[PDB]
Amino acid sequence: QSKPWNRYRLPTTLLPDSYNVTLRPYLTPNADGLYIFKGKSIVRFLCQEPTDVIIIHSKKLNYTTQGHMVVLRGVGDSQVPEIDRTELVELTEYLVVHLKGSLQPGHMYEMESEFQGELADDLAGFYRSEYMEGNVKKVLATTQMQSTDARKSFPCFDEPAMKATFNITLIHPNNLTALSNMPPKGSSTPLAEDPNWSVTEFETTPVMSTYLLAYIVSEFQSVNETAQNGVLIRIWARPNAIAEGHGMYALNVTGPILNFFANHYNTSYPLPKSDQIALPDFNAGAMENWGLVTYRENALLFDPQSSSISNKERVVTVIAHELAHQWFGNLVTLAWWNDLWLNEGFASYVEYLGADHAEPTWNLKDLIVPGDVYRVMAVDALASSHPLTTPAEEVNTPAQISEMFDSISYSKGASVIRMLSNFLTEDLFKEGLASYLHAFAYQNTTYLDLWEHLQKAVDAQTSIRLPDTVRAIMDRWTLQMGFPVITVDTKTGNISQKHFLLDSESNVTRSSAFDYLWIVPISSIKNGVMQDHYWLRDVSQAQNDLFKTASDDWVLLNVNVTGYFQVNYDEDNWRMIQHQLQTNLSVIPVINRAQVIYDSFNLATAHMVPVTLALDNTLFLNGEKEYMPWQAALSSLSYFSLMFDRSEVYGPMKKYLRKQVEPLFQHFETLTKNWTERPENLMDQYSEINAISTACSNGLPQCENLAKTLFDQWMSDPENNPIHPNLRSTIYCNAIAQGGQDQWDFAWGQLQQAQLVNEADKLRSALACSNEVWLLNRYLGYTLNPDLIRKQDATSTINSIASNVIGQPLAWDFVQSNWKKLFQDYGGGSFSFSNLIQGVTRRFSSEFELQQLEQFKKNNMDVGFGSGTRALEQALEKTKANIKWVKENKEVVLNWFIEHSS
Ligand SMILES: *[C@@H]1O[C@H](CO)[C@@H](O[C@@H]2O[C@H](CO)[C@@H](O[C@@H]3O[C@H](CO)[C@@H](O)[C@H](O)[C@H]3NC(C)=O)[C@H](O)[C@H]2NC(C)=O)[C@H](O)[C@H]1NC(C)=O
Ligand SMILES: *[C@@H]1O[C@H](CO)[C@@H](O[C@@H]2O[C@H](CO)[C@@H](O[C@@H]3O[C@H](CO)[C@@H](O)[C@H](O)[C@H]3NC(C)=O)[C@H](O)[C@H]2NC(C)=O)[C@H](O)[C@H]1NC(C)=O
Ligand SMILES: *[C@@H]1O[C@H](CO)[C@@H](O[C@@H]2O[C@H](CO)[C@@H](O[C@@H]3O[C@H](CO)[C@@H](O)[C@H](O)[C@H]3NC(C)=O)[C@H](O)[C@H]2NC(C)=O)[C@H](O)[C@H]1NC(C)=O
Ligand SMILES: *[C@@H]1O[C@H](CO)[C@@H](O[C@@H]2O[C@H](CO)[C@@H](O)[C@H](O)[C@H]2NC(C)=O)[C@H](O)[C@H]1NC(C)=O
Ligand SMILES: *[C@@H]1O[C@H](CO)[C@@H](O[C@@H]2O[C@H](CO)[C@@H](O)[C@H](O)[C@H]2NC(C)=O)[C@H](O)[C@H]1NC(C)=O
Ligand SMILES: *[C@@H]1O[C@H](CO)[C@@H](O[C@@H]2O[C@H](CO)[C@@H](O)[C@H](O)[C@H]2NC(C)=O)[C@H](O)[C@H]1NC(C)=O
Ligand SMILES: *[C@@H]1O[C@H](CO)[C@@H](O[C@@H]2O[C@H](CO)[C@@H](O)[C@H](O)[C@H]2NC(C)=O)[C@H](O)[C@H]1NC(C)=O
Ligand SMILES: *[C@@H]1O[C@H](CO)[C@@H](O[C@@H]2O[C@H](CO)[C@@H](O)[C@H](O)[C@H]2NC(C)=O)[C@H](O)[C@H]1NC(C)=O
Ligand SMILES: *[C@@H]1O[C@H](CO)[C@@H](O[C@@H]2O[C@H](CO)[C@@H](O)[C@H](O)[C@H]2NC(C)=O)[C@H](O)[C@H]1NC(C)=O
Ligand SMILES: *[C@@H]1O[C@H](CO)[C@@H](O)[C@H](O)[C@H]1NC(C)=O
Ligand SMILES: *[C@@H]1O[C@H](CO)[C@@H](O)[C@H](O)[C@H]1NC(C)=O
Ligand SMILES: [Zn+2]
Repeated sequence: QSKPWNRYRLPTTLLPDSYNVTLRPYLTPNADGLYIFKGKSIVRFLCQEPTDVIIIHSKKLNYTTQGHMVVLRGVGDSQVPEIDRTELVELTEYLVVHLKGSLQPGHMYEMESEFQGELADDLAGFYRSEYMEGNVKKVLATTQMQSTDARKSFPCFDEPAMKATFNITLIHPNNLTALSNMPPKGSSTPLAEDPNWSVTEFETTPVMSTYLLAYIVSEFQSVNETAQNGVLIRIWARPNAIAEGHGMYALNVTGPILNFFANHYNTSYPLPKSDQIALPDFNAGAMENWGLVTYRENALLFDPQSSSISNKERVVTVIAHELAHQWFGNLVTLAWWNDLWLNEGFASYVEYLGADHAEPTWNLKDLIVPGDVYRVMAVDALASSHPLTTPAEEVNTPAQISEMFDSISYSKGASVIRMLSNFLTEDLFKEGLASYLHAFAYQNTTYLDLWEHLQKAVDAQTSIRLPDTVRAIMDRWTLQMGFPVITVDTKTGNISQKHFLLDSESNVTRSSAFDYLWIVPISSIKNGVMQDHYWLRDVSQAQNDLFKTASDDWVLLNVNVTGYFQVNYDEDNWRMIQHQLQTNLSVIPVINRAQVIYDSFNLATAHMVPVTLALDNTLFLNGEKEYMPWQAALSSLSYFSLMFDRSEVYGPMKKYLRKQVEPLFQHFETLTKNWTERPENLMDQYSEINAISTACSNGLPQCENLAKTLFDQWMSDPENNPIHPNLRSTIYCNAIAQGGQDQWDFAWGQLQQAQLVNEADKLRSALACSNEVWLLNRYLGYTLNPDLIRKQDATSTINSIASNVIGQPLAWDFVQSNWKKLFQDYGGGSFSFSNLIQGVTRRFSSEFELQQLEQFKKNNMDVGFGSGTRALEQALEKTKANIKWVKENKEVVLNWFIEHSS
């Protein structure tokens, strides 16, 4: 029998009731340069089963408690056993209190400790964050408990189902502000031992999970709003950011998003206030701490002067995502990390709904298709994928827990939940959702609890009928990896399903309890008219007249790609769809105009259609005004550009794209009144951004003229940038491409004085668009200079240069030559060799290039590859795949482009 302190899961013998936690960050180092925090805690817990050991989590804490590492008392008149000894077991991250007798069922105990830890700049637990305000380096104290780091700040039963109330006190410099989950109890009071410090106590939290705790000590300031129901809403940021008004957009959307969710969830916002805080360089991006949500600055702040529309979209959706969790995830919590997909998947879906409420003219809900569905299908159409569900007993270590946070959990989770809501109808979905939240409020669940409540809503009505239970359907989508391609023969109306893999030669070795068969909801449109809904049962082949067509008719499946699958047709139906798109595109919903392109290119990759059929699906684009179908083409063709931009294929390709985009460019020229005013809504603005990008990068003279004119105008009046933030990346890039050192030196000067990260990013990237070899090489020479290029931006800048067809050999030589910088950057800055390697070798598609990559690997003697070890293996395998693809596709693609480039 293994000792419990050697098991990764806590015993169930003791359950926490409530905690007092007092934390005191020391924001001045101890002269050795060490920053620390001190703390004191008392946990009150209940004995469920007799035990003579207390096992609680503790990570990187030193104990200074008088006596043993803890003091143990009984609550009320309970007697307590004497402590035998306390020890720390580092591997399983435990503090272990061995007792001389047993705790008694039904009795409550209080365990007190005093401790300290490093306030490291490690983004884990209670940690420090350094940033600049003018000449002064500022340091604040903040938290990131997700997933298993609460125990790094104080000893606790650090599993999500072991919920408790928390009384947080911060002891901090008297001129700084202290924030936590709950409002402060009142005004701060001086610390008696040293009145330079103050003591801020916070109101008791609701019953909640340790991973959602937060506390922050900083100089930050806020913009505020009180909602009609009295809920205080604040956006916190650096005093300069607040003064510039960069917190305003977030403040604008927050109230409406909270209102949307209270109604959507049929549940009041469960806290007295909402704080959201913008942290400089918060690498986790965003964390849904209950009542105190943390964001990286560029995720929460918005500058109308320099920020593009895509920046606005990022802000409203990231906010909606975190706010979604304040009910789903925080109020009702998944019992264990193996079900992380339900929590993050749900938030990743409803972020679009919440954002749509704040910005109802934007059609934001559409963006889940490009943003999540087709994104995750790329990795879920591999033999190396994995099911959404993982047995709980396989998820034990903090590393195993962290592995839950991936593209499948977030984006496939979002995709399958959106499919579920769609086939149930939103009204029915919302009813089950409300029932689930009301039943499990302040408690924990598994995904089976949601299915059961959804089933209850299904069973309480008669309109929506399903081919099986909610659970049996969802099991097909959650217990096995991947997704089917649905193939229709419109001559007969025969319809089939099979596990879709991009590599037709791939061997799947992960077994499925269902033999990779799904129960598939199938909406369809025929001649532009919605048909009756259909369910494909767990069969390989079926037939229905819904999918049988006449010679002059067409059918199209999966309206708005609500279903998590791709669709193939017989060539005749494809041709009819193409005809419809050529003659009157308005008849096919915009999302399906994108689907036709997305799916066919994937099908070509899989050898289920010829590559020419996929290309034929781009032919209609010359008349397409809307964002998504163009985006689908551009995403699908980026690999073609990557493979062929140094070959004889490139000329006809550019010419074809010039032909396709010219009318869209012309359209926006008129609509925008000679480019003076942006289109109204988000999607049209996105379309303009892509149109100008496509036009300019493919050498459309009218676009080249625009870019030169705007940049020249800017150079003649630097303080007044005439280029709208939406277009800056293209205009900057094309203009630097056309020009020489005058444009380059001007943009470099602008970069060096850039106050805002998003503008600096645009400049760094555009500078890589120079067509002068000497300018690119001189630029490369700058990438390793911290005075000129931030370390964190080094590999990104090299990759941008590599992306330039001219910079490709320059960057590859630069990387090979300077690879002797691994023992300079691995302990001091992680650097990410993996990204660099992938970026620089991205183009490789010849045996000769493979031979070069093998030769570079032949420095195996010491130096190594660091964190990019076996990312080099991925590059070698990718090159082999590229060689095979180019050989198979070169002639066919060349001839298609020549044929269709006029
Ligand atoms: C977790 O923290 C809580 C907040 O500090 C503690 O509750 C507080 O306990 C204090 C006593 O330890 C009380 O303060 C005063 O104590 C003096 C003792 O001499 C009494 O005269 C007073 O009655 C009392 N002051 C007032 C204004 O009543 C606090 O009253 C009390 N605060 C509360 C209940 O909100 C918890 O004790 C602590 N938990 C554990 C297990 O230690
Ligand atoms: C938690 O306790 C740890 C173990 O006691 C502390 O880590 C130790 O810090 C010591 C002092 O800072 C280091 O020992 C030596 O200290 C002398 C005098 O300060 C120096 O001359 C030496 O350079 C130093 N030794 C070395 C090899 O550098 C220990 O290195 C170190 N022990 C470890 C890490 O196992 C923590 O500081 C303490 N943390 C907090 C937040 O209180
Ligand atoms: C947070 O919400 C605010 C209220 O809805 C928005 O405030 C609006 O800002 C607009 C842009 O600054 C203003 O529109 C126009 O501004 C120009 C330039 O100064 C003026 O010429 C126009 O008179 C003005 N109105 C027009 C063209 O109709 C709005 O006036 C203003 N609305 C209100 C009620 O004050 C904020 O924009 C918003 N913050 C962010 C970052 O989006
Ligand atoms: C955290 O603070 C709360 C609020 O003061 C404490 O809740 C009280 O707990 C005591 C002892 O169990 C009860 O007599 C009171 O009825 C509670 N008050 C309320 C409003 O719930 C809680 O005990 C504190 N936590 C700890 C660990 O001391
Ligand atoms: C809070 O008080 C501290 C200590 O007086 C201030 O920190 C100093 O700030 C000045 C800049 O004006 C620096 O020159 C010093 O080096 C800082 N001293 C220390 C010990 O850090 C701080 O500026 C005050 N902050 C606010 C918001 O009032
Ligand atoms: C949650 O939903 C319920 C049920 O729809 C809401 O109660 C209804 O409110 C409307 C509004 O006038 C009434 O017409 C219905 O008669 C109510 N139905 C019932 C059964 O009470 C309720 O207001 C919602 N609650 C929250 C907190 O959002
Ligand atoms: C995890 O969640 C379950 C609910 O899904 C909790 O069990 C419930 O506890 C409440 C409140 O004490 C009872 O009213 C219910 O009867 C329980 N339902 C059950 C057992 O199905 C459970 O307590 C939570 N786990 C922890 C450690 O708090
Ligand atoms: C469409 O499905 C039908 C029926 O499932 C297929 O017809 C069957 O084909 C096999 C081939 O040997 C015959 O043995 C059966 O007798 C046929 N069943 C009939 C006619 O009812 C048909 O081949 C399919 N058509 C396709 C895939 O184009
Ligand atoms: C397919 O998606 C489109 C959006 O791309 C849906 O059209 C929207 O529908 C709602 C409700 O009918 C309207 O409020 C919006 O104004 C519509 N927007 C546009 C641009 O048309 C359409 O309803 C979806 N089709 C199906 C069958 O669900
Ligand atoms: C897959 O299995 C087949 C034999 O069934 C074999 O020919 C092939 O080499 C295997 N691997 C790949 C990557 O195709
Ligand atoms: C094309 O179809 C749209 C949408 O169904 C319709 O409104 C329009 O009349 C049609 N236009 C033409 C030119 O056929
Ligand atoms: Zn989330």
